[PDB]
Amino acid sequence: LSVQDLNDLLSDGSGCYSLPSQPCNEVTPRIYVGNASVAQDIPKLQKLGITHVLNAAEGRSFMHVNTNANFYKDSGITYLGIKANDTQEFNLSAYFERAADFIDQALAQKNGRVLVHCREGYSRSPTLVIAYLMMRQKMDVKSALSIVRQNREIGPNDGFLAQLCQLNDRLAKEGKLKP
Repeated sequence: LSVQDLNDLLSDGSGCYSLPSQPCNEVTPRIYVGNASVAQDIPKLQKLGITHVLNAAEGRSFMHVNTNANFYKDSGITYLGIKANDTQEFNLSAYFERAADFIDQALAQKNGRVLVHCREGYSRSPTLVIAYLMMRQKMDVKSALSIVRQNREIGPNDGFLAQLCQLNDRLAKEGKLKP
Protein backbone atom coordinates (compact mmCIF):
# COMPACT_ATOMS: atom_id res chain seq x y z
CA LEU A 1 0.00 0.00 0.00
CA SER A 2 1.31 3.43 -1.06
CA VAL A 3 0.12 7.00 -1.42
CA GLN A 4 0.38 6.47 -5.19
CA ASP A 5 -2.23 3.68 -5.00
CA LEU A 6 -4.65 6.11 -3.34
CA ASN A 7 -3.81 8.80 -5.90
CA ASP A 8 -4.81 6.30 -8.58
CA LEU A 9 -8.18 5.57 -6.87
CA LEU A 10 -8.90 9.34 -6.84
CA SER A 11 -7.78 9.90 -10.45
CA ASP A 12 -9.23 9.32 -13.93
CA GLY A 13 -7.47 7.77 -16.97
CA SER A 14 -5.51 10.94 -17.86
CA GLY A 15 -4.41 11.09 -14.18
CA CYS A 16 -6.67 14.00 -13.04
CA TYR A 17 -8.65 14.38 -9.83
CA SER A 18 -12.27 15.58 -10.06
CA LEU A 19 -14.02 18.40 -8.15
CA PRO A 20 -17.27 18.20 -6.14
CA SER A 21 -20.27 18.79 -8.34
CA GLN A 22 -22.66 19.35 -5.36
CA PRO A 23 -22.27 21.37 -2.11
CA CYS A 24 -22.77 18.19 -0.08
CA ASN A 25 -23.27 14.48 -0.48
CA GLU A 26 -24.27 11.59 1.74
CA VAL A 27 -21.14 9.46 1.50
CA THR A 28 -22.27 6.59 3.74
CA PRO A 29 -25.66 6.13 5.50
CA ARG A 30 -26.32 9.19 7.68
CA ILE A 31 -22.84 10.73 7.09
CA TYR A 32 -22.66 13.75 4.86
CA VAL A 33 -19.55 15.56 3.53
CA GLY A 34 -19.85 19.15 2.39
CA ASN A 35 -18.46 22.63 1.96
CA ALA A 36 -18.57 25.90 3.91
CA SER A 37 -21.81 27.08 2.27
CA VAL A 38 -23.89 24.09 3.42
CA ALA A 39 -22.46 24.37 6.94
CA GLN A 40 -23.66 27.95 7.18
CA ASP A 41 -27.19 27.25 5.76
CA ILE A 42 -29.20 25.98 8.73
CA PRO A 43 -32.55 25.65 6.82
CA LYS A 44 -30.89 23.31 4.28
CA LEU A 45 -29.33 21.34 7.15
CA GLN A 46 -32.80 20.81 8.65
CA LYS A 47 -34.32 19.68 5.33
CA LEU A 48 -31.52 17.12 5.19
CA GLY A 49 -32.27 16.06 8.78
CA ILE A 50 -28.74 17.03 9.99
CA THR A 51 -28.54 16.89 13.81
CA HIS A 52 -24.73 17.05 14.29
CA VAL A 53 -22.07 19.19 12.58
CA LEU A 54 -18.33 18.51 12.71
CA ASN A 55 -16.42 21.49 11.39
CA ALA A 56 -13.01 20.18 10.34
CA ALA A 57 -11.85 23.64 9.27
CA GLU A 58 -12.67 25.79 12.28
CA GLY A 59 -11.02 29.23 12.31
CA ARG A 60 -10.91 32.76 10.89
CA SER A 61 -8.70 32.46 7.80
CA PHE A 62 -9.93 32.36 4.22
CA MET A 63 -9.14 28.59 4.33
CA HIS A 64 -11.36 28.09 7.42
CA VAL A 65 -15.01 28.34 8.42
CA ASN A 66 -15.67 30.69 11.27
CA THR A 67 -18.52 28.93 13.03
CA ASN A 68 -18.82 27.70 16.62
CA ALA A 69 -21.38 26.02 18.92
CA ASN A 70 -23.23 29.30 19.37
CA PHE A 71 -23.96 29.53 15.63
CA TYR A 72 -26.05 26.34 15.96
CA LYS A 73 -27.50 26.78 19.47
CA ASP A 74 -31.01 27.95 18.43
CA SER A 75 -31.39 25.16 15.84
CA GLY A 76 -30.65 22.40 18.36
CA ILE A 77 -27.80 21.12 16.14
CA THR A 78 -24.88 19.63 18.12
CA TYR A 79 -21.41 20.96 17.17
CA LEU A 80 -17.74 19.99 17.36
CA GLY A 81 -14.96 22.06 15.81
CA ILE A 82 -11.47 20.94 14.82
CA LYS A 83 -9.00 23.67 13.89
CA ALA A 84 -7.33 21.82 10.98
CA ASN A 85 -5.22 23.27 8.13
CA ASP A 86 -5.31 21.77 4.63
CA THR A 87 -1.58 21.27 4.06
CA GLN A 88 0.61 18.21 3.53
CA GLU A 89 2.49 18.89 6.78
CA PHE A 90 -0.59 19.23 9.01
CA ASN A 91 -1.11 16.42 11.52
CA LEU A 92 -4.80 15.60 11.07
CA SER A 93 -4.34 12.09 12.48
CA ALA A 94 -4.11 13.74 15.94
CA TYR A 95 -7.87 14.34 15.61
CA PHE A 96 -9.04 10.98 14.10
CA GLU A 97 -10.10 9.52 17.46
CA ARG A 98 -12.11 12.54 18.71
CA ALA A 99 -13.72 12.91 15.26
CA ALA A 100 -14.68 9.21 15.14
CA ASP A 101 -16.16 9.43 18.65
CA PHE A 102 -18.33 12.43 17.60
CA ILE A 103 -19.57 10.58 14.49
CA ASP A 104 -20.40 7.54 16.66
CA GLN A 105 -22.40 9.73 19.06
CA ALA A 106 -24.38 11.24 16.17
CA LEU A 107 -25.14 7.79 14.73
CA ALA A 108 -26.19 6.38 18.14
CA GLN A 109 -29.19 8.74 18.00
CA LYS A 110 -31.93 6.85 16.10
CA ASN A 111 -32.55 9.80 13.79
CA GLY A 112 -29.03 11.26 14.04
CA ARG A 113 -27.27 12.51 10.90
CA VAL A 114 -23.84 14.15 10.85
CA LEU A 115 -22.37 16.66 8.39
CA VAL A 116 -18.55 16.50 8.43
CA HIS A 117 -17.43 19.58 6.52
CA CYS A 118 -14.50 21.81 5.84
CA ARG A 119 -14.10 24.69 3.41
CA GLU A 120 -14.39 22.66 0.18
CA GLY A 121 -15.47 19.23 1.46
CA TYR A 122 -12.54 17.93 -0.52
CA SER A 123 -9.50 17.25 1.68
CA ARG A 124 -9.94 17.71 5.45
CA SER A 125 -13.50 16.42 6.06
CA PRO A 126 -13.28 13.36 3.70
CA THR A 127 -10.03 12.35 5.45
CA LEU A 128 -11.84 12.27 8.84
CA VAL A 129 -14.69 10.20 7.36
CA ILE A 130 -12.30 7.70 5.75
CA ALA A 131 -10.49 7.34 9.08
CA TYR A 132 -13.81 6.79 10.87
CA LEU A 133 -14.74 4.03 8.42
CA MET A 134 -11.38 2.33 9.02
CA MET A 135 -11.40 2.76 12.81
CA ARG A 136 -15.05 2.10 13.58
CA GLN A 137 -16.36 0.06 10.59
CA LYS A 138 -13.22 -2.07 9.97
CA MET A 139 -12.93 -1.04 6.31
CA ASP A 140 -9.42 -0.96 4.83
CA VAL A 141 -8.26 2.42 3.48
CA LYS A 142 -8.78 1.49 -0.18
CA SER A 143 -12.40 0.44 0.31
CA ALA A 144 -13.16 3.39 2.68
CA LEU A 145 -11.66 5.94 0.24
CA SER A 146 -13.32 4.26 -2.73
CA ILE A 147 -16.82 4.36 -1.14
CA VAL A 148 -16.46 8.04 -0.24
CA ARG A 149 -15.08 8.92 -3.70
CA GLN A 150 -17.93 6.95 -5.28
CA ASN A 151 -20.39 9.38 -3.59
CA ARG A 152 -18.41 12.69 -3.69
CA GLU A 153 -15.50 13.88 -5.83
CA ILE A 154 -12.78 14.24 -3.18
CA GLY A 155 -9.01 14.76 -3.15
CA PRO A 156 -7.21 14.57 0.22
CA ASN A 157 -3.71 16.04 0.01
CA ASP A 158 -0.79 13.62 -0.09
CA GLY A 159 0.12 14.23 3.59
CA PHE A 160 -3.38 13.18 4.61
CA LEU A 161 -3.19 10.12 2.30
CA ALA A 162 0.13 9.15 3.92
CA GLN A 163 -1.51 9.49 7.33
CA LEU A 164 -4.35 7.22 6.21
CA CYS A 165 -1.79 4.68 4.93
CA GLN A 166 0.02 4.71 8.30
CA LEU A 167 -3.31 4.15 10.07
CA ASN A 168 -4.17 1.27 7.72
CA ASP A 169 -0.84 -0.50 8.33
CA ARG A 170 -1.29 -0.23 12.11
CA LEU A 171 -4.92 -1.43 12.10
CA ALA A 172 -4.07 -4.33 9.72
CA LYS A 173 -1.25 -5.52 11.99
CA GLU A 174 -3.56 -5.32 15.01
CA GLY A 175 -6.10 -7.50 13.17
CA LYS A 176 -8.66 -4.72 13.23
CA LEU A 177 -9.56 -4.75 9.52
CA LYS A 178 -11.70 -7.94 9.50
CA PRO A 179 -15.41 -7.10 8.84
